[PDB]
Amino acid sequence: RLTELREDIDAILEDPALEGAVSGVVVVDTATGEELYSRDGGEQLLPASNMKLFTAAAALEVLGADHSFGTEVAAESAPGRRGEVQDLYLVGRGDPTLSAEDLDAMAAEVAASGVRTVRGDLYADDTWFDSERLVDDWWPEDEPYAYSAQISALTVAHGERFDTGVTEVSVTPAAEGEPADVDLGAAEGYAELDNRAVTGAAGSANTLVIDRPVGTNTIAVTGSLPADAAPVTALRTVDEPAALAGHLFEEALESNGVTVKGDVGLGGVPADWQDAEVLADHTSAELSEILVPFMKFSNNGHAEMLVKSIGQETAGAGTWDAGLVGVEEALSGLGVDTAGLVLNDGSGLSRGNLVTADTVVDLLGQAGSAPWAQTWSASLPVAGESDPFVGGTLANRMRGTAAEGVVEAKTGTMSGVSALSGYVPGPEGELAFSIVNNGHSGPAPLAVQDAIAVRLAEYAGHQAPE
Ligand SMILES: *C(=O)[C@@H](NC(=O)CCCC[C@@H](N)C(=O)O)[C@@H]1N=C(C(=O)O)C(=C)CS1
Ligand SMILES: [Mg+2]
Repeated sequence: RLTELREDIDAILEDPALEGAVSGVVVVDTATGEELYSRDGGEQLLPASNMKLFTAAAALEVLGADHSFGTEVAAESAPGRRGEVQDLYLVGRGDPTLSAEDLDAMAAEVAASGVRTVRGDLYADDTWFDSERLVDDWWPEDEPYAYSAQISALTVAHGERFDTGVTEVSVTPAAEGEPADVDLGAAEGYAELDNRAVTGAAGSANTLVIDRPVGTNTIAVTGSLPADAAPVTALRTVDEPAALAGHLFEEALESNGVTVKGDVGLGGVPADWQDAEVLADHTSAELSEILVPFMKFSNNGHAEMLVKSIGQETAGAGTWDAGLVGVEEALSGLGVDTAGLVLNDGSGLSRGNLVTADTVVDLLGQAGSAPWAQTWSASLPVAGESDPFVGGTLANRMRGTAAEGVVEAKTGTMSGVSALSGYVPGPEGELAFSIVNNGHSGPAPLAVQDAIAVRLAEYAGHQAPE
């Protein structure tokens, strides 16, 4: 029954969508160790977001499924009878899921502890990680978009998916000929606005562009929005995430009765402070939780922030240089042969990352029997699942196929690079697969990937739901 499987994968990979593409395709039975299929299994290829497989596993080895993350507020000593302090410090230690509501709960504490006036300045301290915001080889033109957000120890995360280092922009039409109305979202009062957008007659054509020009903190909107259009929203990144955390904090403080009168900016706790009074603090959910929004939606910031967290754990240094050696070490300690690997970031954004399909599958079986196997597999998207927090980036793929509800896999797509790698649990054995595509001209070969994953589910003894 095994040559039929091979013949079919061989035919599927004949698709014209794979014209001039190197493809790495490996299938292995996790029970026996048997190699069911293998083509260019040792070719070194760009991973895109499949690299999070490696990061996620290392964060569980190094940090533990139990790990949470802290933020706090500090002044030189407690407030007194007048209710005054001098300077104040918001201090972040790598929480990738700090909401504006968390900032507000910490402002209430600062007030509930006797403060009524910050007489000096408010500072945002993100010194737990270094201030290298972007990887060397990320592309400048990409910097406005949430996947390319800058990297800090203190960052405010937006929405239920926890997109870090961004603000939501909204553009609402006026009457034909009047300017459009632009909201900066959270970055209101922080980011500059260059609004050049206009409202066009009803039913005309939407030509709206939302930008942050390279090396500014300006949201520039150009174009027309039709008078009858639905209002448009976009997530855009800001410069210096921690500075916006600070801005949002003084608003929170001001809202909870505390009256900040100095300015706002970056800076670390002075160190000529002996017994800093901590006036408020927050703790995130445990890393097993945080792994869900991270892995289902392929959050890049989470991945980088977990890398610099790993570098603090192994080496006292919140750095890529250090945390990437941390990831490589954790992978080794796990049983994975890392010869094929080049590690240049944790998210997969960087085109200086290299894996082989054999390596992915090694990790898959290694992470299969690890103590944390179930928390690791519960975070991988499941094929065909409607609910965004079960289906993730696979919710709209493979519905009504043998693979629906069954296949757990990580995705990842850029220009010229696409991958799908994960598990196929069945009666005919627990399978492990990795499809890595490099060099194609059209759209990503998502259908070729779905097609193989479905054949594998059929192989493992599955049928389409009807
Ligand atoms: C993972 O692959 C990650 N993707 C990206 O960051 C896309 C890279 C775009 C870069 C430009 N410069 C280009 O070259 O095209 C996340 N992955 C997914 C996913 O489906 O797995 C996303 C939905 C986007 S972010
Ligand atoms: Mg089924």
